[PDB]
Amino acid sequence: HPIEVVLRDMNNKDARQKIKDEVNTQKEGKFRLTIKRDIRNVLSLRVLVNGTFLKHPNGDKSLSTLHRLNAYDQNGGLVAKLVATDDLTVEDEKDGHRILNSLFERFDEGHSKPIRAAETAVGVLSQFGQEHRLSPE
Repeated sequence: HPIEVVLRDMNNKDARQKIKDEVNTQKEGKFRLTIKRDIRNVLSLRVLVNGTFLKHPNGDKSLSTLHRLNAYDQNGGLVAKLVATDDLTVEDEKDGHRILNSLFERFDEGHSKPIRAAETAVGVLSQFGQEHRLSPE
């Protein structure tokens, strides 16, 4: 029944990267966040996403399956990863918004550092009400 598309910001190798050294974790419903403990001098953030999206007849897109969200610091270091344990529906939207909030607040509580995202990620961040945090310039 659904028209699905697979949208990627990353190749398979980058998408399967694991975080180095000690980490913190957070669960919000289906979402599971893993974040580097030592995150001092993370000066900017870049968010990439691979996922399967449900195409809506009018053209809109909704994330049905998060494959992987990666967040990189200015040096290309993987400082955060977000995955999910099951397919996503509209009921997971509050869980998604909340855990992405947690991701960005850890790196930018002062709301000053530049945060950018690739094409797929942008749409996902928009869906979970986080696009306002971006500095695409």
